[PDB]
Amino acid sequence: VINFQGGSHSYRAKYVRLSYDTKPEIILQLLLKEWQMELPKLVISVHGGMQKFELHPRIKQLLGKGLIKAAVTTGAWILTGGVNTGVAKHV
Amino acid sequence: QKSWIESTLTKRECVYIIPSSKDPHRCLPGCQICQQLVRCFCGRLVKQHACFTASLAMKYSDVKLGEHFNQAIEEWSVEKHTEQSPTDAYGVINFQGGSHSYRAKYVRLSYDTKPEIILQLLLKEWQMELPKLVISVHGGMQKFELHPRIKQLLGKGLIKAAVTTGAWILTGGVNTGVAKHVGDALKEHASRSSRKICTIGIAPWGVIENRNDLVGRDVVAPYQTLLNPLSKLNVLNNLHSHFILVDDGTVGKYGAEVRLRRELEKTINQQRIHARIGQGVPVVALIFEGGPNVILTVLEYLQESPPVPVVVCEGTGRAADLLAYIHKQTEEGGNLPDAAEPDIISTIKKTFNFGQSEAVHLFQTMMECMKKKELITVFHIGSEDHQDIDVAILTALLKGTNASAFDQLILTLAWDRVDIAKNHVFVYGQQWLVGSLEQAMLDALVMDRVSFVKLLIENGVSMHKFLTIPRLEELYNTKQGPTNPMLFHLIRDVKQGNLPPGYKITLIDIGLVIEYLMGGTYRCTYTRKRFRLIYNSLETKRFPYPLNELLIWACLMKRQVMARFLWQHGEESMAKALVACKIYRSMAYEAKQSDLVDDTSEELKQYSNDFGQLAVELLEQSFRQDETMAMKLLTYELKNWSNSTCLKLAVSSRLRPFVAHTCTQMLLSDMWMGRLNMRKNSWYKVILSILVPPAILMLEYKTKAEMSHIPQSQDAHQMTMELPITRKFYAFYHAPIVKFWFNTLAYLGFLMLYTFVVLVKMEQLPSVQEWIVIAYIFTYAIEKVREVFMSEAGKISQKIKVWFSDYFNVSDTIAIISFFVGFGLRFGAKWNYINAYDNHVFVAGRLIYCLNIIFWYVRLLDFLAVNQQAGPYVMMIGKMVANMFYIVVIMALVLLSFGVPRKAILYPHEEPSWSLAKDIVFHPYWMIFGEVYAYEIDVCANDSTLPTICGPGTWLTPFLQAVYLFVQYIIMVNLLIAFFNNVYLQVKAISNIVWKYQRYHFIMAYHEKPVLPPPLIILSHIVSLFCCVCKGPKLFLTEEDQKKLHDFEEQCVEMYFDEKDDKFNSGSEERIRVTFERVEQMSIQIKEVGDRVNYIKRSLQSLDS
Amino acid sequence: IENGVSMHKFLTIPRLEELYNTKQGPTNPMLFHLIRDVKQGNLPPGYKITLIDIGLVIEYLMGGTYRCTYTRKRFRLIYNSL
Amino acid sequence: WQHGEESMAKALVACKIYRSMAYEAKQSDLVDDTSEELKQYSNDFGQLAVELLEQSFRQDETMAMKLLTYELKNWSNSTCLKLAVSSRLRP
Ligand SMILES: CCCCCCCC/C=C/CCCCCCCC(=O)O[C@@H](COC(=O)CCCCCCCCCCCCCCC)COP(=O)([O-])OCC[N+](C)(C)C
Ligand SMILES: CCCCCCCC/C=C/CCCCCCCC(=O)O[C@@H](COC(=O)CCCCCCCCCCCCCCC)COP(=O)([O-])OCC[N+](C)(C)C
Ligand SMILES: CCCCCCCC/C=C/CCCCCCCC(=O)O[C@@H](COC(=O)CCCCCCCCCCCCCCC)COP(=O)([O-])OCC[N+](C)(C)C
Ligand SMILES: CCCCCCCC/C=C/CCCCCCCC(=O)O[C@@H](COC(=O)CCCCCCCCCCCCCCC)COP(=O)([O-])OCC[N+](C)(C)C
Ligand SMILES: CCCCCCCC/C=C\CCCCCCCC(=O)O[C@@H](COC(=O)CCCCCCCCCCCCCCC)COP(=O)([O-])OCC[N+](C)(C)C
Ligand SMILES: CCCCCCCC/C=C\CCCCCCCC(=O)O[C@@H](COC(=O)CCCCCCCCCCCCCCC)COP(=O)([O-])OCC[N+](C)(C)C
Ligand SMILES: CCCCCCCC/C=C\CCCCCCCC(=O)O[C@@H](COC(=O)CCCCCCCCCCCCCCC)COP(=O)([O-])OCC[N+](C)(C)C
Ligand SMILES: CCCCCCCC/C=C\CCCCCCCC(=O)O[C@@H](COC(=O)CCCCCCCCCCCCCCC)COP(=O)([O-])OCC[N+](C)(C)C
Ligand SMILES: CCCCCCCC/C=C\CCCCCCCC(=O)O[C@@H](COC(=O)CCCCCCCCCCCCCCC)COP(=O)([O-])OCC[N+](C)(C)C
Ligand SMILES: CCCCCCCC/C=C\CCCCCCCC(=O)O[C@@H](COC(=O)CCCCCCCCCCCCCCC)COP(=O)([O-])OCC[N+](C)(C)C
Ligand SMILES: C[C@@H]1CC[C@@]2(OC1)O[C@H]1C[C@H]3[C@@H]4CC=C5C[C@@H](OCCC(CO)CO)CC[C@]5(C)[C@H]4CC[C@]3(C)[C@H]1[C@@H]2C
Ligand SMILES: CC(C)CCC[C@@H](C)[C@H]1CC[C@H]2[C@@H]3CC=C4C[C@@H](O)CC[C@]4(C)[C@H]3CC[C@]12C
Repeated sequence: VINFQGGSHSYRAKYVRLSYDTKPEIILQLLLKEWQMELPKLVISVHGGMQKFELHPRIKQLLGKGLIKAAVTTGAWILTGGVNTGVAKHV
Repeated sequence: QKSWIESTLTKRECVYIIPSSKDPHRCLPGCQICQQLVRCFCGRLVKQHACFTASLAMKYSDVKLGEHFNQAIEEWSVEKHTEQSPTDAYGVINFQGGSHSYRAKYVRLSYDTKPEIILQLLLKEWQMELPKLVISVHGGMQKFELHPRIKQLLGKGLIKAAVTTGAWILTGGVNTGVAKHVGDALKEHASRSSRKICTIGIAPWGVIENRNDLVGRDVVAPYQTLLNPLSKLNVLNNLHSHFILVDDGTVGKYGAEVRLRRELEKTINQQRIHARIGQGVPVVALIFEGGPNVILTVLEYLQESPPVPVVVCEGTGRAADLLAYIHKQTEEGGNLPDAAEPDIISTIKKTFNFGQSEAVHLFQTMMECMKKKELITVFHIGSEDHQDIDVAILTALLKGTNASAFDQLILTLAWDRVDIAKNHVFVYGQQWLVGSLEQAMLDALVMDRVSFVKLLIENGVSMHKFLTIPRLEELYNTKQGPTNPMLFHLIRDVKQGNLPPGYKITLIDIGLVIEYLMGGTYRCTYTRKRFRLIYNSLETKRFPYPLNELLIWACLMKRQVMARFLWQHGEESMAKALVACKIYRSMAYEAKQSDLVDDTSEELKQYSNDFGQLAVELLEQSFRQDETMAMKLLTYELKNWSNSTCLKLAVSSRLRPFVAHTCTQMLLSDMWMGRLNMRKNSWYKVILSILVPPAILMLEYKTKAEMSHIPQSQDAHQMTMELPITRKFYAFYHAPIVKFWFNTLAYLGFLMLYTFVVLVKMEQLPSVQEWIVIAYIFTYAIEKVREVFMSEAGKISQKIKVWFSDYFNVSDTIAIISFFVGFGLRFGAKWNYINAYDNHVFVAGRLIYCLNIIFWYVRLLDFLAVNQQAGPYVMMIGKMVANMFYIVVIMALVLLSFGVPRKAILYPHEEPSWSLAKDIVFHPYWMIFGEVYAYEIDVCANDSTLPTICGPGTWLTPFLQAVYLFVQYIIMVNLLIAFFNNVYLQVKAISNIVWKYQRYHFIMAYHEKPVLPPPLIILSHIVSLFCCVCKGPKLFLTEEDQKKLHDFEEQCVEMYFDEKDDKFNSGSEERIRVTFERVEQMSIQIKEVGDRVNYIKRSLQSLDS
Repeated sequence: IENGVSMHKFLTIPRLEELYNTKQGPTNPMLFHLIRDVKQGNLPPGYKITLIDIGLVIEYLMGGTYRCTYTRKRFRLIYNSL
Repeated sequence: WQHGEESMAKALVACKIYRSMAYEAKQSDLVDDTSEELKQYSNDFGQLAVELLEQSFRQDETMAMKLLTYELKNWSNSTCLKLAVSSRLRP
């Protein structure tokens, strides 16, 4: 479990470090039973470019409210890239 | 001289007199009109001098016989020919305005004054604080009035950047143009920045009206605001708070203070902005609607060590607007497009007719300026261009020095301007050094800058890597912020009293204070062996939980806002809130128990009662989420807080709202049960099973999983691993509910016997009852001794002072001591054998028994106070006896006001006797309870039972008693009814809480007690001494249940802060006020879109062309 | 005042006498019943109120040992001089 | 009253002037009693003094007590407390 140094939030996670050869069954199992996650009603896989400096103020507000609203209401897994640059940075 | 000024500062008097133009104005006789006219090259005429070198010289001619050889006319320089002399004008002017007598501090100095001297006057004499900024405004004079919006913005922004950065707005002083607009700006935003902005106008002693009035050493000198109907002269302006009235010559000559202003624009630059900050005090220049010589002055700034930058205010005027367009239309740092001189010089021409001779000479003063665009700033009014000049001014000193962001940040830190750091210093692309934000954090923590500690964490500063031993030592050893001066009085009281002069505080000395303020068995991380070793030797010097070491720091240094910040950060929130409540509560007690000018205890107890409420509000949050885990949150060992417990910390601070909270009261209810389910059992069956032992094996116990939230003993937890028969008895007899009813039946059986012994004849030797009775009280006393030893804090005196504070435990000692006096006299006494009670040792022994028993009935109220309904009435009785005291003292005085006249009138022939102290108090007291003594009233009546008391004056007594009872019964008894009715609800509310609070000490005392009541307890005592020379409750979690609990703690703190804002934001007071503020902003915009469309409908007939 | 009128230069004796001796605004009709009760009861028809007569009223309404600026010796002299 | 100095002093004088003006209005024959008007006027300045005392006391306690006992020197060498006791201004 990593831990982030931010204002009053020790934000946690669950890193795994697996080989890319892992059977795809094994992955979903880890996600569901070990990490004790509920199967989502939706998966929003975000694909974009990296180091994309900052979006315009309004367009960041809208993609910041809408992705959250369709993920909080449909219990969704937003699959991402992770790197703090571009997509994962804006997510 | 009684003024630092007079010894130091001076004036200038034009000792030497010279001709004017040499033309006597008209009017043929020339010798005397030469006296009438001739303005000295000083500028005042010969007679206006009055100088002593020139006072007894006009008789002959004056100074300088004859023509004086035209060469030597060109020789008056004030230096040789004008004398420095003691000041004559320093004081406090006063302005005549609406309800504001606006004051100032004029000085009147010579322009030769050393620049050191000036800054000294400003700081020590005028008692001004060194500024964090200097906004030197340079503009043109008599600039009529700015447009309404542009005056609003330069009137809010200059005030906002001066009230927030504690700045000195250096000005000109003359009420025309710059100082005129500065002053009006002050008046439009005064009384919020009144005693925060210090505006020093540096004016000459030349162009100055009521000049002769300002003269007067050390005066409250008057001054006007009626602008002299004819004059080109200038009046000082209303709102300038200080004045530097330079003098070289006379009227006119408005160019001798310019150099002195420059000095003060320099001497402030060499001072350090703060004791911790190495940067010098900044200096900025603000140009609005300037002049011809402004652009000259602008040039000087951007060519000095260092370049004082410039913030120009376009859209106001001529020079600004000129300077606006030119540097705007410039190359990135240089020349222009295909020669722009045609428009520029034409543009320069219309403002100021120069005309290619020197309209080019401007282009040079106008080139090096725009070539230094990086140091020049411009506020484009009407284009939201950095959100009034406060951003722009302050920004100007951060962008224009090619400076490190370390220095740019620290300046914001001395300014307390987080927005300018978060929007212009922590902007994308910024690249910081290894530990530069750390040094900013260390400065923010010491300077008590919570809003930067937030920011520096939010960006990237980890308090785990940051916080070390030698650093966290510094943070205690600072004087550069809000300090607790009592932390030295505490560190003194623990280190034997001796504090050497240096005495750099050590963390070990802080650990000793935290042990003393937290009391009991508390052992801090700093006093341990594992820390005293690493410490004296000097990751290991980094603390594992840094935000728990700083929460204590912020509290010991009395920094609540930092404490109420660092508390949200980290884990163990409810624990830290109850520690802090305890630290401030003990800090408060030791403040009241000490001599000091500022009591600082109503401040600390409020600080304590602020964290105490945070703990209760998190308990109510955890309880509303899950009840079983919330009770676990009260009893888990903390392991960073001396193996203590959140409940134990609340009981340590008498934080009754937490112990009286339904969660604790429900855990307390479950520890009372033990392994027994008293939801599917009844008290009949518990009593029955005490008297019928095999009925223990027919009642319902509780599973191990209904006992997980309950703190247990080890042996009790070792019998949750298996229920067998012998286990089922160990579960019954060790329950606190059973130990209670097993003691009540022995105690009720005890009184039944001791009532019997006291009502029945007491023979020579004690009866079997009285032996059973002595045995109880003897062993009952052994138990109380054992309660005191096995209690708490190892200091024998503390255990003593705690146990003697409860009401009934004082009664128990009198009751126990009195009984064995009476037994000693009863049993130790020679029986007479004729008739008992001829031996007075024996009588005295019995009468102590007959009185000692009153202690033992009243002790039943301690057993009856176990009920939820009864117990608050029992505590209530005593709170009312204390509150009715003074009514009853009045009732005792009305009593003696009656009994003494009565006994005196009815018994006149009495010698002194102790019966006179009974008879003045006896009958008048029994009158309060309805005994009127009807046939003793009017002792001369025929129905009288005191017919021999009839005599002179006895007819007075029935009148006296009529008044007496009216006062006692009709006024005083009913006043006491009225007392009780109107105090009932609030004593009943207190007594319910004190009842719920003392239910901890009671229930937790019945975990430690032996199993056998005080007759048979001696077995349990002996067995506990055998296993003492031959061999409390804790909450056991497995490591996964500790995980699930720390999650539950975190999750409930989040819901607390989330739901607190969701309620604040969703309130009508908050929805009216943000609606209020939006309708303002809209209305502004609607009368601007309404303006633009008015600039569109004009563009229907123009496009029509 | 906000513009420039200084009440120090404005307010003088013969002027501040006028301000008591006006009927061109809201008046206290009892100020004559008070100035009567201190000046023995006799008010001639004109009777232009004097500040010394006002000082006597302020002493009577404030009670005790109160001595106003108008009843002092230093004012009864400058006053009757002007 | 807002103009000038010695505010709390002048508020307690005025309370005393109106209170005595009110008593001499009730102790006299007249069509308009003009005493409920004057006593209200008195009790209006009396409240100004209390509200300035509460303002001085919340700022500094030691100097606020000094504000009760300094000789006034424009008010017959009197004292702001003595003027309040003179008007039975109990608050
Ligand atoms: C929280 C817990 C707190 C605990 C608090 C406990 C505090 C306990 C406090 C105790 C105080 C005790 C005071 C007793 C007073 C005795 C005086 C007396 O009776 O004198 C008489 C008997 O004189 C004798 O010598 C009698 C000897 C035989 C009887 C034994 C006495 C037992 C004492 C009990 C031991 C108690 C055991 C205590 C166990 C705890 C003298 O009178 P006389 O004989 O008629 O005349 C003699 C005159 N002549 C000589 C001229 C003939
Ligand atoms: C266990 C025995 C219980 C028996 C009752 C014994 C009394 C129980 C009393 C409880 C609380 C009240 C205060 C304690 C009393 C002690 C003296 C005292 O305080 O004097 C006070 C002055 O009082 C005087 O100067 C007058 C005393 C005259 C005595 C007359 C006695 C006869 C009548 C009456 C006798 C009949 C009994 C009346 C019962 C209703 C000073 O008090 P204070 O400084 O203003 O402090 C008040 C509280 N405070 C600290 C929060 C501010
Ligand atoms: C917090 C509570 C604490 C208490 C506070 C109040 C203090 C209370 C203090 C009261 C003073 C009493 C002093 C007694 C005087 C000496 C008595 C004596 O010598 O013998 C008498 C004692 O025997 C008795 O029977 C009388 C005992 C007094 C009973 C008191 C009841 C009234 C309570 C009053 C309450 C209101 C108090 C009002 C305020 C002052 C017997 O009779 P005698 O004739 O006197 O002497 C023998 C002669 N003979 C055999 C011929 C008969
Ligand atoms: C509502 C009903 C009332 C009607 C209204 C009219 C009033 C009627 C009254 C009238 C007064 C006149 C009566 C005196 C009779 C003759 C003398 C005589 O016998 O004296 C007797 C007593 O009495 C006295 O010694 C004097 C009593 C005076 C007080 C009476 C009350 C005053 C009014 C109200 C005061 C309230 C407060 C005032 C403020 C409001 C003597 O007799 P003895 O006492 O039995 O003793 C004799 C034996 N020995 C010789 C051994 C001692
Ligand atoms: C330390 C903890 C103690 C706990 C209790 C354990 C110990 C208790 C056990 C035993 C102790 C008793 C020993 C008795 C010895 C004989 C006495 C004797 O000679 O005669 C007496 C008999 O006895 C009684 O009448 C009882 C006396 C005590 C009163 C009530 C006890 C109830 C409490 C305890 C038990 C219930 C508990 C209730 C709980 C809710 C009286 O005889 P009589 O017939 O009246 O005399 C005729 C009168 N005549 C001469 C005028 C004609
Ligand atoms: C200054 C005096 C000494 C100090 C006392 C200080 C108090 C110390 C405390 C306690 C005293 C110890 C217990 C009682 C002692 C009895 C003694 C006695 O004479 O008994 C007599 C009867 O009476 C009994 O036998 C009573 C037995 C019941 C006692 C109650 C406890 C039992 C519970 C168990 C649990 C633990 C119980 C114990 C917990 C402590 C028998 O004696 P005797 O000689 O045959 O006859 C009497 C005399 N005669 C010959 C003249 C007729
Ligand atoms: C640590 C706590 C304090 C303890 C204090 C100390 C306690 C112990 C105190 C005193 C010790 C006992 C003294 C012995 C008696 C001497 C006289 C004598 O022998 O007999 C005489 C007794 O004459 C009397 O007057 C007896 C009165 C005794 C009661 C007084 C004590 C009250 C204690 C207060 C309560 C405290 C309760 C506790 C409060 C917390 C007469 O009897 P005789 O001789 O057999 O025959 C007749 C002869 N003659 C007629 C010629 C005279
Ligand atoms: C051999 C012997 C055979 C058996 C003997 C039998 C002996 C019988 C013994 C006792 C009688 C009482 C029985 C009722 C109990 C009810 C249940 C209970 O616990 O209630 C409460 C009583 O809690 C106490 O602690 C009560 C103590 C009683 C002693 C005081 C006597 C008063 C004497 C003065 C009067 C003078 C007259 C006295 C007579 C002259 C506590 O409950 P609670 O805290 O509310 O918890 C429940 C909360 N809930 C409802 C939310 C779930
Ligand atoms: C013989 C048999 C008689 C009947 C038996 C009766 C047995 C008794 C029955 C019931 C007792 C009630 C239980 C008390 C509960 C605890 C209260 C406590 O701790 O203290 C309370 C006070 O102190 C008291 O209240 C003292 C005890 C009061 C007893 C009343 C005696 C009055 C008689 C005397 C007059 C007699 C006149 C005649 C004189 C001769 C708590 O007070 P507080 O407010 O929390 O804090 C105090 C501080 N403060 C002052 C700042 C507020
Ligand atoms: C309430 C307003 C005022 C109204 C009051 C009305 C005034 C009342 C009217 C009249 C005055 C009182 C006397 C009248 C009765 C005389 C008859 C007489 O002889 O009586 C007795 C004596 O009594 C005296 O000698 C008493 C003398 C004056 C007492 C003091 C004034 C009482 C008034 C207090 C006012 C309190 C005011 C409180 C103020 C709030 C009986 O004497 P004797 O036994 O017959 O003589 C023989 C004796 N020998 C045998 C031993 C020799
Ligand atoms: C403020 C309150 C005013 C009222 C009051 O409290 C204080 O003032 C107290 C003074 C007390 C008297 C002092 C002196 C004695 C002498 C004594 O003489 C022994 C006689 C003999 C035996 O026969 C020796 O052998 C008898 C008692 C007596 C008269 C006192 C009585 C009570 C009095 C009046 C008290 C009363 C309650
Ligand atoms: C003047 C002396 C010598 C005579 C006796 C005084 C009376 C008033 C004494 C004798 C014994 C006393 C009682 C003894 C025990 C208790 C229990 C305690 O928790 C409250 C007070 C109380 C209830 C006492 C009240 C006063 C009392 C009744």
